[PDB]
Amino acid sequence: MVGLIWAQATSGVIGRGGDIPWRLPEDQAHFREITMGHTIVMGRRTWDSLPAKVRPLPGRRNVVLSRQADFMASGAEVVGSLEEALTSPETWVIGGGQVYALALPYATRCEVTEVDIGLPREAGDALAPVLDETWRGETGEWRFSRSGLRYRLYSYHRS
Amino acid sequence: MVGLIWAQATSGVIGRGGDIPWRLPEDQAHFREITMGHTIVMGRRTWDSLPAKVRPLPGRRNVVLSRQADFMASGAEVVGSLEEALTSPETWVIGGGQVYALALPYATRCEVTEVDIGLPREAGDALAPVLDETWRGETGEWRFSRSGLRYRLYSYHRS
Ligand SMILES: NC(=O)C1=CN([C@@H]2O[C@H](COP(=O)(O)OP(=O)(O)OC[C@H]3O[C@@H](n4cnc5c(N)ncnc54)[C@H](OP(=O)(O)O)[C@@H]3O)[C@@H](O)[C@H]2O)C=CC1
Ligand SMILES: NC(=O)C1=CN([C@@H]2O[C@H](COP(=O)(O)OP(=O)(O)OC[C@H]3O[C@@H](n4cnc5c(N)ncnc54)[C@H](OP(=O)(O)O)[C@@H]3O)[C@@H](O)[C@H]2O)C=CC1
Ligand SMILES: COC(=O)c1ccc(-c2nc(N)nc(N)c2C#CC2CC2)cc1
Ligand SMILES: COC(=O)c1ccc(-c2nc(N)nc(N)c2C#CC2CC2)cc1
Ligand SMILES: [Co+2]
Ligand SMILES: [Co+2]
Repeated sequence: MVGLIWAQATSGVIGRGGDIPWRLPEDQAHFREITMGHTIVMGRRTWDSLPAKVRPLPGRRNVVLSRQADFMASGAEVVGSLEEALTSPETWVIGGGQVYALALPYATRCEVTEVDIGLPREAGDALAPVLDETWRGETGEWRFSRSGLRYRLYSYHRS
Repeated sequence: MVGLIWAQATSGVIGRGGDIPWRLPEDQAHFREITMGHTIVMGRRTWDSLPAKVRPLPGRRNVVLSRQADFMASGAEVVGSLEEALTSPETWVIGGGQVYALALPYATRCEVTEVDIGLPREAGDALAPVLDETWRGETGEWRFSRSGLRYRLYSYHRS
């Protein structure tokens, strides 16, 4: 099983300047729970976005996508194509914008956190993929974070 | 991944007299979306609750738990232990109360339809399993069924 997990503002922005322009702790917990134990796949830039003291993510099979055949990620597997990374019974593609688009045709589930911030899209922003109607998606309600930001969860599936 | 999917009253009742004191088409669609294509594991009583006109459920691997080594379920596999059914990548335990409690230690997901029906428990009822605190759950909106009862969906998850 290949799943996609991401947090987005309403506008679809997921990343900017190698960072995530917000802090929503509830989403981090949600992310940790859904990924823990399983294989996680990320783009090389997203691997670069993590301080060395926080990578690899504990308890998961860290895999990095890069087209550099020689690229080292200390503590993760480096593959040159998704299917080399997808190897895994349950695999979760954890970002970023480039990888999500590459993987979506192989995914059956998308776990979406939507953050109620008016964050407009700027050139070079990383974006969430847009999910059509073939994704049956079950809408949560607008929860209130201890960070101060309104948020809600979506669970998408297509058979 | 071992999943549990069930519909319950607010009281925890899931079956009574070998069947279900409600019918929500919205919940049937929800069920088919989550189970379609995968292995479904059901107790023999639940298999008996399906007309032969409706079983096996199309497009899924139908598995029945029974202690009768000769029990015959036309269109399904009959297994005498639960671990036998777990060979497929995604397995959904679809009832009833006995099999739910047998499967809970293998489960990381629970897809719950909660029906707003004042249905007090009585002896003989089948019951939804009890979820300890290791289960975190995303509560849904009270939706409106065309049957006239409100409902809402839960997804419980644990690593
Ligand atoms: N909000 C969220 O939920 C998340 C947000 N983010 C944010 O996303 C942003 C980065 O995302 P993005 O900018 O899209 O960069 P990515 O994280 O998408 O990684 C892009 C890299 O992936 C590799 N790659 C892409 N396609 C392929 C392929 N077909 N085969 C092999 N390797 C490939 C390349 O590595 P190389 O250059 O080595 O070839 C490319 O540089 C950051 O700001 C980060 O914080 C990240 C994760 C989650
Ligand atoms: N609302 C919902 O979402 C659902 C409700 N239901 C309802 O639940 C009720 C049935 O649930 P329940 O009454 O608990 O009966 P079950 O559906 O749990 O089937 C029980 C049967 O499973 C087999 N079984 C149980 N434990 C084992 C074991 N350890 N090893 C091997 N075989 C085993 C036995 O088959 P044998 O006797 O042949 O050994 C037993 O009779 C019905 O009312 C049904 O409609 C059903 C599904 C979903
Ligand atoms: C301090 O902020 C955090 O620690 C934090 C922020 C966001 C997420 C998150 N959340 C959802 N829903 N999907 C995702 N793919 C990610 C991610 C990620 C990556 C690290 C590579 C997790 C943790
Ligand atoms: C005409 O439709 C129906 O009779 C009907 C549709 C759906 C369910 C249902 N619903 C949720 N949420 N979980 C479940 N495990 C099940 C189940 C079951 C099975 C007996 C096979 C029940 C009955
Ligand atoms: Co599915
Ligand atoms: Co999991």
